[PDB]
Amino acid sequence: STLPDLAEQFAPPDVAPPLLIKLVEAIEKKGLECSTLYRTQSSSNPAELRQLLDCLDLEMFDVHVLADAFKRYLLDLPNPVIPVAVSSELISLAPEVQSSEEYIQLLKKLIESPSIPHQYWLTLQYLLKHFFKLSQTSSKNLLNARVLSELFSPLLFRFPSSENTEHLIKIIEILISTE
Amino acid sequence: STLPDLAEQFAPPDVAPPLLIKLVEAIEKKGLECSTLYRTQSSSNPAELRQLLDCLDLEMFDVHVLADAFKRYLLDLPNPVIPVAVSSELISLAPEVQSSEEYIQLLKKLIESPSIPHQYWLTLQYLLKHFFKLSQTSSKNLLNARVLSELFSPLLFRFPAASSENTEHLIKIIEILISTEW
Repeated sequence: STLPDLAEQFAPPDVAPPLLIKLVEAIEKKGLECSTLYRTQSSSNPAELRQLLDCLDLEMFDVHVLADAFKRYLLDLPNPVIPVAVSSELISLAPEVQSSEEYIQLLKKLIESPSIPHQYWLTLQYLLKHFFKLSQTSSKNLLNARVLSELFSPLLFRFPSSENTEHLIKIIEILISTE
Repeated sequence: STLPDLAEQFAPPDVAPPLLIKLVEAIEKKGLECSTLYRTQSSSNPAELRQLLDCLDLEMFDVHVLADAFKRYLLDLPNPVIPVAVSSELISLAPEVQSSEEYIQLLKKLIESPSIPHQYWLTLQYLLKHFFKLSQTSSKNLLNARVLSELFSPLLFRFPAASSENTEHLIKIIEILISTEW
């Protein structure tokens, strides 16, 4: 697993990692209306998917393989899209905080910290925009913000169930809806 | 006071921050043989030097202003080229770690940590290449690797520490890394 850090894959003024852009654009070209997108088991194994995340046009691949490589990419980032410091803070507040708007404002403040490269928040925004675009054909693909949040929150936060973890999933659900 | 983190200023396959490349190339074009390069102050103050670290072609500036803006850049980085995580570990090493080679081996392992983006080590290497190129016209500019390490180690590490046999060891590895570039 040689996937570089998000901060090593691109820098401002680019808006997202180029590999993630290739994946997302190919998936939206081929899979926007697919009623099992991102919910189907992997026909390929991790080693083969990793091969794909090095090398040529991603439209040539089966869309269910692209969706798996997308998941593989989020799992192989050496640090997750939402860093563990951020997750740890949000989780340790949950008995005491319940306001979703407060968690959301705090997620933005934590992830835009000077100690965290801006690439992390830029990537999260690119992901949220993808997830939101999927949710606009949810009558066909069955992916609304809530389902997208249950699928991807564990890959974004990198967590394997309290009222806490539920609060993280709800944050992502609201963040997808309000784009 | 602005200046983004090294890891936001560029990314692989670029080898260094674009602003730092402009500074180093202009300084080497105009000052390679200058016998007081980096050892004299210019008239400009930090606010004026920071002003320069935004806007023209840097070859237009006085070479002593460029040299001061270089120092200003290393000082205004939100984290130093060699992060405090790395310095804290290197300073904690025992006298039984007598070995310059071991200090260097530990610097490389710690700075290439997954917690530290590759941009930090890449910038350090770009700087070492500059310093090495300076030490090769030492017969004219009077700079050897050891003096370049005494001048720039406090800017690369940015570390308040009493002058110990540890800090002597940090100055020493920078000295060695400058010489062993080519």
